[PDB]
Amino acid sequence: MKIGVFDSGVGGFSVLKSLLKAQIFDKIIYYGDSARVPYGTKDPTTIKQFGLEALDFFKPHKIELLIVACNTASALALEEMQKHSKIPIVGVIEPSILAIKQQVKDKNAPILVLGTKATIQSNAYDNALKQQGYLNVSHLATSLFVPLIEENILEGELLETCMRYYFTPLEILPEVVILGCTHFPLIAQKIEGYFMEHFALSTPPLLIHSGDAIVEYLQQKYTLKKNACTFPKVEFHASGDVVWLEKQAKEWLK
Amino acid sequence: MKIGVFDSGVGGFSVLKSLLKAQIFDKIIYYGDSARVPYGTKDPTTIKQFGLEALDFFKPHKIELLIVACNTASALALEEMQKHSKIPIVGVIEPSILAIKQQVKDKNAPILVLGTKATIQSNAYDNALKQQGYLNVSHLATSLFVPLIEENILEGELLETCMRYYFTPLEILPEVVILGCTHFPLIAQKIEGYFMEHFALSTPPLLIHSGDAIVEYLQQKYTLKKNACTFPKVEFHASGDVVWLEKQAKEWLK
Ligand SMILES: N[C@H](CCC(=O)O)C(=O)O
Ligand SMILES: N[C@H](CCC(=O)O)C(=O)O
Repeated sequence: MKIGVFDSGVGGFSVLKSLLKAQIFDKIIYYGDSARVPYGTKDPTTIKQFGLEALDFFKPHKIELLIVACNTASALALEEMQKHSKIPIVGVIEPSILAIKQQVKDKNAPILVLGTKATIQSNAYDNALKQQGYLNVSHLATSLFVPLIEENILEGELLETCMRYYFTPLEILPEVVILGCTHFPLIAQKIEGYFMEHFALSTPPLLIHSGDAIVEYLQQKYTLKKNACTFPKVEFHASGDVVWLEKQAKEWLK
Repeated sequence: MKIGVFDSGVGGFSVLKSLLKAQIFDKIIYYGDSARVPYGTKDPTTIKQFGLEALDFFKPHKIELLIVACNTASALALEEMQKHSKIPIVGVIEPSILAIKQQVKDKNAPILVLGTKATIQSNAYDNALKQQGYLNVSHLATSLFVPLIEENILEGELLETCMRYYFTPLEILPEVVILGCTHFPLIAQKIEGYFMEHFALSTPPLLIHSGDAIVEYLQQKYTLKKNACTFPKVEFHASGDVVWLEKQAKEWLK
């Protein structure tokens, strides 16, 4: 299939990375809305409209499946996009719920959901987890991780202080942490290192990566063999400067 | 007299606050492009197009003067906006140069410009300063101040760590710090405090507030009577959820 990948900006490169490593698709058209990014600090009406405009972008490109790599667009706009599309649209929330069902059999394990403000206020993850019977779920909007990560603050005292800022109030020590944002895989080890240090743990909590979860969902749903497509055609498109977005792709994808 | 104030979002309330305090205008139409904020991390082509589109927003409003409160749009889009406009457009860069001309007679005084990445990259402040003979000029993009301030992080260790991140390499004590971004007034005293601590001063550098500069500039250019309009009509418009933007106004204007 010819696939589209939509994100608000460059964050979706963490999903594209998972897709590319799996070698499942031969043609991928990436579109990042880099003129208007971030979505996570904005309101549901604005985001829903952005999702619908992403469909208009892809319509002339005759894609067969659209991945919404953005957890924020997945949380707020996916249902409206799906109603307006004749092709399947797969977001990054449900695949992570499926991944949890498969990897977390104890329905009382403390799960911590991390995302943008918009993602967390939508309760998309809370509702879906409760529907599957999970009972011990906390959510946390770690808004400032996004701009720190885009400024390449992936280590150091600034990142640690920002983690302290958001994590210190936590009541429950999570056993599972959902990276419900495109950006957060880039600090996954730091988040693991946080909870091991400040809680004297031997093993980190289990982290759920949205890109890895959607690869697995897509392999199951569409019966897609891995390592089948070694030299895919990948095209990059952007609402802001595409050269800027391609330079970021080089960094995020290598 | 009926004016417009244009900003990427809510940062422009720092300028509106200055305008209201002066009580010189009767009718103010504020427009924040809150669907697309920020501008500071984006590219010149995009920002220029955002500026031209702002002119379209104000057409039905019959304004007689447009203030570009945004330092980023001022640095990148002002000239094109002015070329396409039948009304005067006033940005926040030139009024701050005038404030320096008037307050800083020693042309060798060291000046530090703070702003978004786009503002600093444009060199608009350095070029304007050179035009008046100020050649001892340094500049620093302090990108993360914008999202910190929008998250209401105006004090405490997270802000101090962020200031340390940007300021620790500074070796030249500035005599003047230009707050070349709508948001930076909300942490002005913290910036003053930092320099006093870091350079061991008994008195901080002089800070140039963009909003106060443009008010003074406008008072001189149009010979407006301060404290004339005590009960102005103020309208808020936004590309995102205007209720969200008005709520922020309440906080910023208090
Ligand atoms: N792509 C977004 C993060 C950046 C944004 O806020 O737009 C997400 O996955 O939530
Ligand atoms: N209003 C912008 C700050 C926020 C943004 O980057 O849009 C400025 O004055 O530079």
